[PDB]
Amino acid sequence: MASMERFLSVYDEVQAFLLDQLQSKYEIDPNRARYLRIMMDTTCLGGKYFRGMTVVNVAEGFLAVTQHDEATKERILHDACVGGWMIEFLQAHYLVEDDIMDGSVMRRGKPCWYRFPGVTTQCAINDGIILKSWTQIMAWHYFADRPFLKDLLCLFQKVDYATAVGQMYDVTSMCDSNKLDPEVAQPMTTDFAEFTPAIYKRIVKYKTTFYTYLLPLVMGLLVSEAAASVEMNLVERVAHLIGEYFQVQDDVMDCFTPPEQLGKVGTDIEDAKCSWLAVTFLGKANAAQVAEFKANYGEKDPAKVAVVKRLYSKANLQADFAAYEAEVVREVESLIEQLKVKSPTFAESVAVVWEKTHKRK
Amino acid sequence: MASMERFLSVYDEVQAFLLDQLQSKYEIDPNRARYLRIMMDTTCLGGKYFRGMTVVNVAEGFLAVTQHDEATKERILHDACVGGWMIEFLQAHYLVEDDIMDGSVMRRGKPCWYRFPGVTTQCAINDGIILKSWTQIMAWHYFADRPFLKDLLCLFQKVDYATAVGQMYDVTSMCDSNKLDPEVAQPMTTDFAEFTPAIYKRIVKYKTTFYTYLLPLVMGLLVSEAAASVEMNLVERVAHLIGEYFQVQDDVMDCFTPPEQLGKVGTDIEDAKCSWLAVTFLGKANAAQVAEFKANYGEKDPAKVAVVKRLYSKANLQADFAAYEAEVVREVESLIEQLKVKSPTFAESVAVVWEKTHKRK
Ligand SMILES: NC(=S)Nc1ccccc1OC(F)(F)F
Ligand SMILES: NC(=S)Nc1ccccc1OC(F)(F)F
Ligand SMILES: NC(=S)Nc1ccccc1OC(F)(F)F
Ligand SMILES: NC(=S)Nc1ccccc1OC(F)(F)F
Ligand SMILES: NC(=S)Nc1ccccc1OC(F)(F)F
Ligand SMILES: NC(=S)Nc1ccccc1OC(F)(F)F
Ligand SMILES: NC(=S)Nc1ccccc1OC(F)(F)F
Ligand SMILES: NC(=S)Nc1ccccc1OC(F)(F)F
Ligand SMILES: [Zn+2]
Ligand SMILES: [Zn+2]
Ligand SMILES: [Zn+2]
Ligand SMILES: [Zn+2]
Repeated sequence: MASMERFLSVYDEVQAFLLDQLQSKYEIDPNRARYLRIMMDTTCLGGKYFRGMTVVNVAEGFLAVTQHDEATKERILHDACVGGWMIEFLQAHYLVEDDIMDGSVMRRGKPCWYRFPGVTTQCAINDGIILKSWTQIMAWHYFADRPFLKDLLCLFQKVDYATAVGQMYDVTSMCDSNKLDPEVAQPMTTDFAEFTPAIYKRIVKYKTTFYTYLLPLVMGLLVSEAAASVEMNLVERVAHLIGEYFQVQDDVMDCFTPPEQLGKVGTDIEDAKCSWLAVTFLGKANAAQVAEFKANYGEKDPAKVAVVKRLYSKANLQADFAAYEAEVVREVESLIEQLKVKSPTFAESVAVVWEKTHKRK
Repeated sequence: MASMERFLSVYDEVQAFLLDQLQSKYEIDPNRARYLRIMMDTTCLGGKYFRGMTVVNVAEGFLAVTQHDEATKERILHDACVGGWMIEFLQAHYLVEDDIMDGSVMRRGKPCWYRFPGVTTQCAINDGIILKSWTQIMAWHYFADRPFLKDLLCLFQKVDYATAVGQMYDVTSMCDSNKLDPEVAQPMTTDFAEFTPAIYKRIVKYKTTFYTYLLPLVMGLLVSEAAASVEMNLVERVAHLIGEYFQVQDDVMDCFTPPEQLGKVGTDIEDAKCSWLAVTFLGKANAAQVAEFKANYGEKDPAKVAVVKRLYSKANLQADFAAYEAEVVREVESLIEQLKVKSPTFAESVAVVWEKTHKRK
């Protein structure tokens, strides 16, 4: 059976399970079940399932080299699909809550869930809560007797917490750290002293890399009982390296990808985000370019936004980007080779994870 | 050592642990640590610690009848305090997110966290995420080697999910179920056909009883290794019975307790909540009183709010309340006696849980 159709079919199974349980144990009525079903589909479906399918792909790799009965192959593939959905639903939690926190308008070319007329923020906050709760319900039901339960839940819990800490890092990235104070309304930085490569790296590491790269790779190892085929420090290194690059691509697309292709009107500049473009620009600008950036960044005015985009284009950030890509392509290749000492298989899955990232469009 | 000072001291220990871990593993800087520390204190402290101290009290009860070395008594008490804080922090998650969802202004006589000038909704949503993440971090660190880990995490996970489903039940309680639809803005009910005792009971069961009563009692059993001293069906029955009464008291206080004592301006009537007062009033009203209730409920206008309060006072809901209290006092007494078959100890803890609830003021 092709991997994606297995994955998709497990979505239907897991949804049915979730909703039936709500009826049989949580007293739900049919109308609220339908609401939840619609919420699930709208928030979990329609992406490319990069994350959840990496779990399947890692598991498929091990299956090709490991002796098992047919029933055990099917069990492993089903557990990888369930695991993959846990990650998709965790992403869906974060996208719903982030869209509300950021006042986002669209995502993937449709309104953000909270903007739907019969949702509202009041419901959407809780719907996003539910989405993460469902990841646990899936795990306890499908993995109850599994040896990897404990490790998987502990891993998931750390990845979730890493992500939440990343979200803080991101939303506070245009404030001066020394002025953070619940009691005082926060001003935008005026010096941009914290727009550095190291501070950027921290935001991105936590905000995305753990759930987008570390968790899919490690969950595939866990459902395969293969965590001893890897050096885990290497897996975390490669995950953070690739996930950084992922984010750099997202930052460049926010500023330069047409909204129709983006699924989104990009507002990083108006929002004063600590983006790769801003940090790279500040790393090479002269005094007068810096001052022009400071007078124009983090403002809603479209003319000031256009001034910042013009400054980036004049600064030929394309060449800094090509140079960053080359260094990544090189470091990722190094790490793949180190991964081959213990598992050619696993290294190949990481290679596929890299090709897909590098060519994403 | 007195129970409350142990409990409070464990708060300091757990905070220190959390923040130190953020520094040592999650790359946090001192300013954001201070923000998190302030958030923790502001959102977790200053209530009466009813929930978390019930865990301690249940454990103390068992300690008085069970042979242990001194070190084991201390371990059990420390685990009960850690468990109790898990519940307090889970409550803190829900109060932060509920205050944002409901547009609340005050809680406990201070501004809701999201209203603090240097918080904002953007941060507060994520801060509430973090508060629930911390409950898991505590559990995995403090309970890693404990026999009750699995059971405790699974219990906590179900209680959290029950609560989230309760939140939905609550925020959708003034809508007609058949019209729920993400695509369509939701109108207030005009028939009030779903303001029944059974529908009320469902809201309250899920929204509060699981985390406020079931989880403290059962967590005290788990940290004590005493879950075989009880019939669990009885514990869940008593928990839901007492938790209902709790909520009825909260509903009456929202309408009739002075804001200075309430910590809050009560808005259940303007919000068209399915409150005990509304359901009880509708259960005894004549046709013309019903029509007057319908023309006045769920409106911001203070004169219409005053019309609804006048209607409740004319209807002598005090007498329906006294009659409800008597039936509860009777049912709770029945269940306490059933609990004594297996554990006088545990029954006494439930008695204390009841006295405290009944006399809360
Ligand atoms: N025994 C059950 S099935 N109790 C229960 C019932 C309905 C929903 C959730 C539940 O969780 C809890 F047991 F942890 F309390
Ligand atoms: N405690 C955990 S979860 N450590 C961990 C971290 C990062 C990757 C893998 C890890 O262990 C696993 F193999 F059990 F998942
Ligand atoms: N206009 C610029 S400075 N664009 C740019 C910057 C960094 C990476 C790629 C870029 O080219 C792209 F926008 F066409 F993709
Ligand atoms: N929607 C996208 S671009 N998702 C994605 C994320 C990270 C790597 C690759 C990705 O594309 C892929 F799914 F097509 F592979
Ligand atoms: N080995 C570790 S300590 N990894 C890690 C690092 C910093 C924060 C969270 C972490 O969680 C994860 F291991 F699951 F990936
Ligand atoms: N699966 C769970 S958690 N069942 C459960 C439900 C309600 C109360 C107690 C329960 O068992 C416990 F004793 F392990 F916690
Ligand atoms: N005015 C009313 S009908 N009050 C009321 C209703 C139900 C329970 C108690 C009540 O007395 C209290 F408000 F003073 F507490
Ligand atoms: N703040 C209050 S009234 N908490 C509470 C909740 C449920 C039962 C009793 C309570 O009072 C107590 F803490 F004082 F006991
Ligand atoms: Zn965001
Ligand atoms: Zn972006
Ligand atoms: Zn609410
Ligand atoms: Zn209330």
